Amino acid sequence: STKVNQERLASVVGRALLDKDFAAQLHQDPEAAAKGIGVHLSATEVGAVKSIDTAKLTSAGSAIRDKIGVAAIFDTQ
Amino acid sequence: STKVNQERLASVVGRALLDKDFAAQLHQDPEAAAKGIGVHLSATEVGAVKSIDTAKLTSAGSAIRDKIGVAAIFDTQQ
Repeated sequence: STKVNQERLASVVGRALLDKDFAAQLHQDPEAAAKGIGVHLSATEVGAVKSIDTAKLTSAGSAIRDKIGVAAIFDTQ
Repeated sequence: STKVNQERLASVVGRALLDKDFAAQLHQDPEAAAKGIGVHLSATEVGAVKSIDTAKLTSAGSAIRDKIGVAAIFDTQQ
């Protein structure tokens, strides 16, 4: 689609919710951050991602970030 | 992976950030909400998803929800 590839956008903003360092990189430099994980944001998607307030995302994400991080380190197959 | 399939989890919580109604279905009934979009959450991922406060997620996502919603309706192919 031209403006919204909603599954690729979900991968990007979902990672931001799950990853404070990625969220911050994405807020500072969205097209480049998303390219680094293999996603192309349209100019529509870049402006939408910039409308995510980092403090508000941290407030929403801080609990799940902690819980998924502890699980990830020694995760098995 | 047993506990964390991080790309599938990102698809799920990313959709929640972008979709108030999905976020609410996921909070109420996480395993079934995720199955509905073809994701299997581990019990670890279910407890993790339950730790997303709906009001806090709405606060974080209200602006991007509005902006993506208006763009999506008449979106074209390239």
